[PDB]
Amino acid sequence: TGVAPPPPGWTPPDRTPRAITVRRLIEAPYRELAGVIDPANLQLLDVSA
Amino acid sequence: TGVAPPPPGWTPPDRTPRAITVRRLIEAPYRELAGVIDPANLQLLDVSA
Repeated sequence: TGVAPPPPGWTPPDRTPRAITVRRLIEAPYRELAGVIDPANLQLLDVSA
Repeated sequence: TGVAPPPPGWTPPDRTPRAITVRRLIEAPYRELAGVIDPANLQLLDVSA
């Protein structure tokens, strides 16, 4: 025959999870602990926490 | 007639909740309270808790 069938099917999504390339680790300063931890528990926190 | 109709219908699931036969009550030791209660509130807990 002359005609040919082209690819178009469903084109499944390519989820295939990849590893994260951009990232970072940090230490939480007192600013967040002040606003996310209640005073009663915060005051008992030692300086080395 | 000669042939007879057999039971098969839908066979509904028998959920019909039953009472629990095996069970127990216990007192939580300090091990779990240490890991589930923050130090600030834990330190204020009396010995009789």
